[PDB]
Amino acid sequence: SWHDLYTVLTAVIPLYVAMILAYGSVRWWKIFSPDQCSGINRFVAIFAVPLLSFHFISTNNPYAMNLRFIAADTLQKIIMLSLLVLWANFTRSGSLEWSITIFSLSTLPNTLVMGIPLLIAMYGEYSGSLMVQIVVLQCIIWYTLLLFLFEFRGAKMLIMEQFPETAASIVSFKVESDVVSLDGHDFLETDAEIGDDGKLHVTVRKSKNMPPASVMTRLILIMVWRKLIRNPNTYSSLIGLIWALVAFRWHVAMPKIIQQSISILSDAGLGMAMFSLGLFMALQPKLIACGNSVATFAMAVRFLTGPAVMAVAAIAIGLRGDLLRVAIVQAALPQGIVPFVFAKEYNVHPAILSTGVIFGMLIALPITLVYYILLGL
Amino acid sequence: SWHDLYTVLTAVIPLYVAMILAYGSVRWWKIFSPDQCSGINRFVAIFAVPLLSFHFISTNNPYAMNLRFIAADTLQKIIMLSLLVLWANFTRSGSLEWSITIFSLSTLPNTLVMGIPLLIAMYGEYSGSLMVQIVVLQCIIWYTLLLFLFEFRGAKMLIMEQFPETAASIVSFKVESDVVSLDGHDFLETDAEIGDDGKLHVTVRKSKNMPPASVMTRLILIMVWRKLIRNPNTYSSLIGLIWALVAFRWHVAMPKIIQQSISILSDAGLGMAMFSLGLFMALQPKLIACGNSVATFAMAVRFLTGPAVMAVAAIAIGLRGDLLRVAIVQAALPQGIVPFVFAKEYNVHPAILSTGVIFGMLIALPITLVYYILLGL
Ligand SMILES: O=C(O)c1ccccc1C(=O)Nc1cccc2ccccc12
Ligand SMILES: O=C(O)c1ccccc1C(=O)Nc1cccc2ccccc12
Repeated sequence: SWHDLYTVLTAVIPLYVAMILAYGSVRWWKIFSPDQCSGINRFVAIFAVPLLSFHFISTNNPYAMNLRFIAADTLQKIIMLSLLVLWANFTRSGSLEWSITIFSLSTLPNTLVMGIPLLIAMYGEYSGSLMVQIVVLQCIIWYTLLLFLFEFRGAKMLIMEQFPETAASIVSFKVESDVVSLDGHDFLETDAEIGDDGKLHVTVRKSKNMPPASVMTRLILIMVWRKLIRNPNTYSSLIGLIWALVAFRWHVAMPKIIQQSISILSDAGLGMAMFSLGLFMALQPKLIACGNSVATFAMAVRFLTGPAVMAVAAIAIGLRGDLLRVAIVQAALPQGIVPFVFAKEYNVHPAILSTGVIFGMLIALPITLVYYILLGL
Repeated sequence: SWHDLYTVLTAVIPLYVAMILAYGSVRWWKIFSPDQCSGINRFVAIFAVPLLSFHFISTNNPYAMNLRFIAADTLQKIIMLSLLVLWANFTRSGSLEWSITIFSLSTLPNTLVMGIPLLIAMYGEYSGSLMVQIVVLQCIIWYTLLLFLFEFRGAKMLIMEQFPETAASIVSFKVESDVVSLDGHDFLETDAEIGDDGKLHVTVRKSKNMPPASVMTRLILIMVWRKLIRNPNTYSSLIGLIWALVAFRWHVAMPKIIQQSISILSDAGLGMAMFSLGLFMALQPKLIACGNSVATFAMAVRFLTGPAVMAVAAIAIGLRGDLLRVAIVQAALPQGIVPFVFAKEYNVHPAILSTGVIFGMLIALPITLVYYILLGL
């Protein structure tokens, strides 16, 4: 039908209009400097997106979630992680960094900003509720798992670099409150002291055998905790979830004054997010960075494997009707911004993630419309 | 009543919440740098406020304006300008810069951003329509008159500095397209050539007798035109007015796609404007700049003379009922941002205007509520 296509275009075009206004402001008319661009982008990340997340999560009933949809979204990632573990351990070509990159490319799309409007336009509001559930699960669990993997990689690198042979003896790790992460952008001294028992205790402070799993688990937990409490999305998600539980349990309503105080800043969310994406597009040198073959492989993964694995998982679970179409089209979305931020922070194939986010945002309208049409027959 | 006070507080508090969030981000938690602050502020000025103006103006019917309200708002400024001309010409203590500053302090409040919500909360939506009419008149006429006065001052200064004695002979001025203003921040050479007729022609190019009024008028018109076409508010106001005329004449409706493309960026307007005001508050060194006595005089002017002159003009015109209260409370609003921008640009008592905007924004809630209560009896 043509009315459906017009409705999808009406929903989706203004986001691209904002994106291209930002792109032209930086590129054609030169209205903003790189520092002003960074200021706008930091405002977006700190305030606008987290408040949008609080607005969406705090309004969705957590007692009425769909269990089969959650199970399918979980089984996709379980399948991918099982395949990646098999490949990484039983194939000499395997590696942890490529496993993380493939998992992010194939499992974690942009769901909050453009997913909800696009899916509401395509299928209705209940699709918006399903996308909100997906957002909650990504924010609480899978982003946390990404933090765990990145911190484990950093800790392994530090331990190998510092204690090539003594890594088996160490039993205790002490991290001073100054340290906040193990990205490798800080000068991390590592003192070693011999205890009365004859073992070695380690203190990591800001300036091939591994230790037993217990001390590694303790260290990873400490560092994940330290990064988790400095994350605006953590507070937004947790406070929104707790408020939703209390409100839908006791039917409590927020006072109008607090609600308006939140809304006045939440209303800028979608527009400022699209503007920030346009700024990111304008700041980079080339629209394609990784290259022709690598970009082709990344796009193929994102737009075929994710949908295919989702199809297999959804058929195995027993999804049918329009839930299956929603799941597939959601899996065919462009790649999310949070994994791209993590790739920047830890420098793990950031160019592929950049190509994903930007180029897939550009080409998702035709690809997603093709999925819509083929599934709609 | 207490319900009315609660409603006004509900309408007004979230603006202050956004302002204080920006203030704390810059001052207490140090989230933004001065350059990032400038980027956010420039985004606000270029995009958010102009699109908010287009949204408000393009939706207000220009065939149903109130003529007595317009006449009262015009007569206030006519009275003030007559008094200032008398004082400036017939008193040795008079001056043009002080006349401009007093006119701005006593006539031109912040009407677009906080005036419309506050007045709608106090009196209803029709008050919002009246405030929209006031916004239109300020944007088209009085801001243009301020530009004329500032450019006349700049031209007089340039002519006196360059041609102390020959200013009477010159008959023709040529300004090269490179020049855009006469603020004094540019190195403006002034070539003089003798014509065959024996008169002197002048070319002002980027690097006590006045000339006849005709050449001065021509020069002022050229420069006012050059600054008028580089002003986002000019385009927003003119296009909104033309669209409103056409739409309310032929009942044409904008297509949903264009309307949403505008709205996605207009929705950030009020919140980003309050955030920018908070940033301006945080960036300055002292909340009071001009001093105790000068600040007292400026506040007294803003919050007593404007209301008093408006009362006299509204009684003379014949305003009664609630229109009179609306006019007085509108006159008691804090000082507008555009005259403050002009004072920055031309360096004409900018500190007094800064105190006006910021401190009056802080203290307008009690003062304006006092006006509300006293008029409400
Ligand atoms: O990665 C995502 O897109 C995502 C998915 C589900 C829930 C939240 C997010 C999320 O934080 N987005 C963003 C974070 C920071 C900056 C962003 C700028 C633009 C768009 C999304 C952003
Ligand atoms: O001066 C005013 O407040 C005004 C009055 C009527 C119509 C428009 C305006 C106006 O452009 N405001 C502003 C311009 C530029 C930046 C601003 C930032 C914050 C608030 C208002 C702003």
